[PDB]
Amino acid sequence: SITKDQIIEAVAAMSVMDVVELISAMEEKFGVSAAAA
Amino acid sequence: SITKDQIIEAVAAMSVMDVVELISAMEEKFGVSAAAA
Repeated sequence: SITKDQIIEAVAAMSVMDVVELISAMEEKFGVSAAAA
Repeated sequence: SITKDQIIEAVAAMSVMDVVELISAMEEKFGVSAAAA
């Protein structure tokens, strides 16, 4: 059960800070940081 | 091994579209909409 929603609840499982790091990683990885960074 | 990094490769494992829906999901859920943010 690896649904998109299932992932949502994952982000709502950790702290905001922990999510900042996650998103930050993707930002650099996928190099898609062009939206009010 | 539910590490942040492990999740990174997860977002790079799915299709762009699937990722679009995801991002869009959280966007609404967490309502993190700050004028194109």
